[PDB]
Amino acid sequence: NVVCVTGASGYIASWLVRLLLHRGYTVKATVRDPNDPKKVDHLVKLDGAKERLQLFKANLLEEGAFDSVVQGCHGVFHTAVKDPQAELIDPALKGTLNVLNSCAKSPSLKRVVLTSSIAAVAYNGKPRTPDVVVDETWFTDADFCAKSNLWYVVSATLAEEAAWKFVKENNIDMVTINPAMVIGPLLQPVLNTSAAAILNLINGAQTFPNASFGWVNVKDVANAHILAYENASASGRHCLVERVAHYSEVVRILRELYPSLQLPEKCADDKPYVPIYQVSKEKAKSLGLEYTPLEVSIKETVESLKEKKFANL
Repeated sequence: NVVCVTGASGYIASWLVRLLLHRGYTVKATVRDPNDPKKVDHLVKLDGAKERLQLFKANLLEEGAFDSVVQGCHGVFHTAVKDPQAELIDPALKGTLNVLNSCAKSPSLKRVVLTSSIAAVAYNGKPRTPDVVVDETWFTDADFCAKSNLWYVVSATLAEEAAWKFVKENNIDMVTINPAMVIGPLLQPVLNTSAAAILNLINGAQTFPNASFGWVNVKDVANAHILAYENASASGRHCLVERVAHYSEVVRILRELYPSLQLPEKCADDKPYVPIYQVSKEKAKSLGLEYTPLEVSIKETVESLKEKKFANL
């Protein structure tokens, strides 16, 4: 009943902590500084945290920093620029392996749930159009993406590759959750890139980007982590994308939800819209997960943005 959640202050991690606590788990959560109230208050306030949330100090870039915290845990949820190598790739790989090394020496460990990204699966060079169905058999081609300076994609891909290689050689049971853009309600007055993209659309923007991304609800993502951990038969990677939508469609939905809200009518450019495509939901559904529709996620995001004082409509 004891599990560890790294980088507990994160958006996805905070929701995972909330849901784990509600299920009765004892959660050992790590943050860079547990003595900083402004960054742990949203966690301590969660229902059940007072009795079952145990905070520990740990930094991903510090070797062996997670050795003791993972001990005694049956499950470990690892959810935690100029030069892309030293400032992005290197730290991402080091952190992942640092945590995994600690897991390799924990006798009580049963399974590791690693938070990855759709970035590690969709970019292999194949076109992504309306009738194409991307699934877990797709693996991003790092070298290919590097030629386009898609360093965040490269980093996420190399990180997951390294993770799988390590757990196979160290006999560790690991599953990964691979979400796209994550939106939904906020637990604290801080925004992730995804929520920020939505905010930009509703606070006076003259245009919307010519871009199509996969979108998913943070609650669905957190639940997927829990289900992938509890279900013994779960394995491999899990695409967490409710649907892919162009910003024009996101804006259309916003107009439907808020008929009097001023919204951008012009696309950033005059080129054809980046096409949308499909992403398999099969694996996540096989665990019993139900997907929250895009219109609901957008609604929850906007309402939270207002509640947290980011938007005044």
